[PDB]
Amino acid sequence: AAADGDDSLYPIAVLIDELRNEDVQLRLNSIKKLSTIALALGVERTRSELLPFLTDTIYDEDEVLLALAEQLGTFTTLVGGPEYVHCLLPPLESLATVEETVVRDKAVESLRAISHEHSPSDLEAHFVPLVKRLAGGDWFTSRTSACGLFSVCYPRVSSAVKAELRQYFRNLCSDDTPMVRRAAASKLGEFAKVLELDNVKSEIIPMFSNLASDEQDSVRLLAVEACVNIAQLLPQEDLEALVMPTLRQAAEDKSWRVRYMVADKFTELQKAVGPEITKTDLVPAFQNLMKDCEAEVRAAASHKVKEFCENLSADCRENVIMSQILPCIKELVSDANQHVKSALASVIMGLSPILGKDNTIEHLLPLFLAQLKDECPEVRLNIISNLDCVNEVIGIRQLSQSLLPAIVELAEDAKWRVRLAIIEYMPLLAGQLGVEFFDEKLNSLCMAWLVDHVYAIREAATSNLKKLVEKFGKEWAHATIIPKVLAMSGDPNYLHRMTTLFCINVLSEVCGQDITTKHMLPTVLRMAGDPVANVRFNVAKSLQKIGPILDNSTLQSEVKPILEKLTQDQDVDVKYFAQEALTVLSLA
Repeated sequence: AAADGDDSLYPIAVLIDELRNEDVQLRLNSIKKLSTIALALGVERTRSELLPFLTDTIYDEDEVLLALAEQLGTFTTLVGGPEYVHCLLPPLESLATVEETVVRDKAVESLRAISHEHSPSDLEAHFVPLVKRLAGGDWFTSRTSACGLFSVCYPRVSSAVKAELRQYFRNLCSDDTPMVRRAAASKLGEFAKVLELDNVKSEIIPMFSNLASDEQDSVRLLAVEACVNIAQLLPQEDLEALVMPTLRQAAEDKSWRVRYMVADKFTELQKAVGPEITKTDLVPAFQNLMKDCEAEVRAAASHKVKEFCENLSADCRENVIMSQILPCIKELVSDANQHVKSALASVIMGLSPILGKDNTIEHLLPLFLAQLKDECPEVRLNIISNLDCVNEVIGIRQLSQSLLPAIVELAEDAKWRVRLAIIEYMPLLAGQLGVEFFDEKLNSLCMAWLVDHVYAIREAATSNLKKLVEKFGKEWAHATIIPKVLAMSGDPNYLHRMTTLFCINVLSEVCGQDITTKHMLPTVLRMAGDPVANVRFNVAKSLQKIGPILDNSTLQSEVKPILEKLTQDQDVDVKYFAQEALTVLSLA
């Protein structure tokens, strides 16, 4: 490095320059190239001149520091390799004390990364001292950052040093500052994972317990997670004595936020504790949560209903469900809160395959219908979106026999907001239950909307009919829809006869020239004789709409004559639309 007199610290100068710029987004790119500087500079000078500089001089914005923190996590080689990794601790230590939590986290991430580059000897000589300094810092941000450095260095150090570490983590757990206690509780699980079991059962448990009885709600709530972690590390035999007491204390905590957490992690708690305990403690506890005084907790528990039942031992399963859970589920269907009912409706039918066909029909269908008829759009939408499970269990015929009547009723609601929602369910119904579901009744419903007085409804029905034909095919249309369409041309109810015309207007667009000409046109032409003037002018409008799909020779010999006689009608509107059709079809 002697051959650098004219260099000395040239690259530093280059670096210093760009960092003197005013354009942040550009100074950022500089830090990203930091390595180039390190290269141009030797590893000996990078250590001695670049680092100290990056450790105290830098002042910049938070976005830059972040980039710097990230950079230092990939500088081991660029500084001399494993032999000199600790040289990075100082600048990283500085970044883990900044005010912007996001920057502190990157530094911590980088510190965890290079720790693996330290020889067990360097951990004790350099890494631990750093952890001790941070844990004892005057500024709380330093102590919060320390919490995340314990798990990476504990494994490789001496037994004597491990004992020192356990003690330092204990002190953090009982720090005066809530923010620090919260950070410790959040790392308690991952720290326990690298401890030997003896120390978990003797030291972790009491730290766990103390945090779970903390005076700060925000601290106690974080203990539930630690509870799942600690239970996963212990054998079944130790749970009752080392964990259950605290878990029970959490389930009955005065703060609903703590209880919320228990419900939010009930399935993991279930798996972690095993079926025996699940039966004795969790089953009763679950009933309480479903009946909590706070709706937030009741909603959290509702979401877990199917998963909880699904994981009960096949030994007691159906028994406790029928006798213990079902009754509670019945009451939740009538809960006064919408979030509660929504959460339930998104999972409740997943129970069908667990209860079997007979029970589903017997006990679930009634609840199924109640929710499907709810005032809350979210509730009924969740029911509609999960028909698969029930369908596989009971037949499509049994399901339709139960579902169809309710759909009918909703399809003709007095509120257009509702009628519209039902039209929106059609694609979900077709996609889930298939062609076998669209029977006579269902199809009539889809057609009747075309005569609704609200534009949005007619427009939606139109799209739906076309999508349906596009999915099931024109042959399905020819065999299942047209027959009915034609039958209504007879009906004495004029709205029905009008439905024939509107349907034809839509089907002509997707059934093709052949079916339209052979099975739709004849009916339209015959209706030109209808006694109701209302029907007659729509016949003209309909001929104008489907005419372009027809053969020119058909237009001239069959459409034209009919349109011409309609121009000789006594009704003012009939004569008007007849002549317009003639003009628009160039039969003028």
